[PDB]
Amino acid sequence: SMLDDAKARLRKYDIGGKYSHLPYNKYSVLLPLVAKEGKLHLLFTVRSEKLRRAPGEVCFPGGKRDPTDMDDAATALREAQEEVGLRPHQVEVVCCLVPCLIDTDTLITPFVGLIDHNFQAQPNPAEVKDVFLVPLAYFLHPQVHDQNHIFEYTNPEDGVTYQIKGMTANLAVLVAFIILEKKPT
Ligand SMILES: *CC(=O)NC1(c2ccc3c(c2)OCCO3)CCCC1
Repeated sequence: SMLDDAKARLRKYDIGGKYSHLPYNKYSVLLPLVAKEGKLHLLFTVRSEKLRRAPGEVCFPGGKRDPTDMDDAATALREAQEEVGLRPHQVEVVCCLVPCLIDTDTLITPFVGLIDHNFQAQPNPAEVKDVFLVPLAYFLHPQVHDQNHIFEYTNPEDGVTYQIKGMTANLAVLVAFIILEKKPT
């Protein structure tokens, strides 16, 4: 199946807990895969302007680990629930991808999760100004604009254009390569 295939691909890139104990300022993000109209999509947020970290940016759901979190995956899930209403039972965490080192003292750990088809986003306006989907295939042939490289994605449902950049754009490309490379049509 499309989903069994995607999960099988993703598991080959799982680093698991290999980097999880290192003494960093720790953040997790959830890369949420959603199947619609027979294709995979990634779910993104636009962060509220009110935030301290990345205000107004296109980001995956996520945030800073807190003492309650059993592990780095729990961080991702807690933060996704708080931001977009995603409950734990609505997500299957498939793997942990390469972590992203920033600012010399920070480690961001990305988790890919498959999202239940009955999930409907409920954007929390204190955290998120918008929640949107991009087809995963877009990241193989993106519309690039140079400021460094920025992707522009125009939702054909409404004509709205989103700018995706930095680590968020880099992860979206990685996931697209992992899942979509070398497939029969
Ligand atoms: C867009 C994005 O990834 N936002 C998050 C983020 C985490 C950590 C840092 C930054 C953004 O910005 C600068 C360095 O630290 C928000 C919370 C999870 C990811």
